[PDB]
Amino acid sequence: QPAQTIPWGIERVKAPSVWSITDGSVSVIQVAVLDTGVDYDHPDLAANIAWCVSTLRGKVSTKLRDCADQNGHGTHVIGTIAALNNDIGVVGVAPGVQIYSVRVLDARGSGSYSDIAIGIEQAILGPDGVADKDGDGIIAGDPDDDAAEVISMSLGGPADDSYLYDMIIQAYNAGIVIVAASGNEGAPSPSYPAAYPEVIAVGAIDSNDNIASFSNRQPEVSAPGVDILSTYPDDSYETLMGTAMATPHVSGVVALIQAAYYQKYGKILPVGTFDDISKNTVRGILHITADDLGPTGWDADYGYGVVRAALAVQAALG
Ligand SMILES: [Ca+2]
Ligand SMILES: [Ca+2]
Ligand SMILES: [Ca+2]
Ligand SMILES: [Ca+2]
Ligand SMILES: [Ca+2]
Ligand SMILES: [Ca+2]
Ligand SMILES: [Ca+2]
Repeated sequence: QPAQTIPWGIERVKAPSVWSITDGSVSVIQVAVLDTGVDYDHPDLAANIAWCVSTLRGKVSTKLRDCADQNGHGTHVIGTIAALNNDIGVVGVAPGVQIYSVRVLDARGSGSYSDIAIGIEQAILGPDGVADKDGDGIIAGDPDDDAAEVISMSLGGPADDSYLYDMIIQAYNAGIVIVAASGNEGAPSPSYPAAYPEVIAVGAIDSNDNIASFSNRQPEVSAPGVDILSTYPDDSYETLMGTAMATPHVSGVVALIQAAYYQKYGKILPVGTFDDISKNTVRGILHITADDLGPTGWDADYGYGVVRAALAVQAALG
């Protein structure tokens, strides 16, 4: 295996200086990544893989072969969130965060809407299949449950499916932060599910801090999405580009906020809303600590700006 390198995007979102506070290894926190599957035994991933599930064709299955990445995309996205900080490969934004790999996309990267809807439900129910096992009314941020705190969706399309949208509303109202790619058509507004008001739409910058021209406009925040090196099957590494690559940077920063807030207070922040500019919710903190590029304030290119984990966490803890 090759010696560890830090991909430029990990440095760009200011993640490494947070790790001494937390690398996301606060046991209550998990990130669900709804994608093509994962290379579950990849040496730079395996120890962070808490659950590997499939919802393809209606069936929930944890058979390894059912849950394994047959495309490469999911393994790449997951390594950007949580590739381990060790002597090999790469390193994620939250290199100690627990991952749920929820395969909702086939070998080609296509998914049906009820498969993705079911994926969202699985992220809430978690490996034990029960939402609120101890009946205390708390799901996200409850160490007695195994619900994810972040659902990351590096996928999207022009289609708005109400069944999937209902699942999103359920997760959001459970206190789960939802993050998704704005899309790759240079379009005037984000694909769904990014375009849902409950969801953080993520646009893609390059290494010069320019918005990538394929990045769909009107995102909520933006993140590294060009020349992104991460993990790839089989026990390998590969470089990809797209708002799918920017998304996991934002999910990692969210995992760091919630892990650091929990470590200090014994609880997590509310998700918040698009318009939030206070330090009282996850999204408010993302918006006000982002590097504001382009026109001052929120803009159609960068949204609120480039996410910055070191400032986000400082805002969350102060
Ligand atoms: Ca949890
Ligand atoms: Ca492997
Ligand atoms: Ca590594
Ligand atoms: Ca559960
Ligand atoms: Ca509970
Ligand atoms: Ca509890
Ligand atoms: Ca701006």
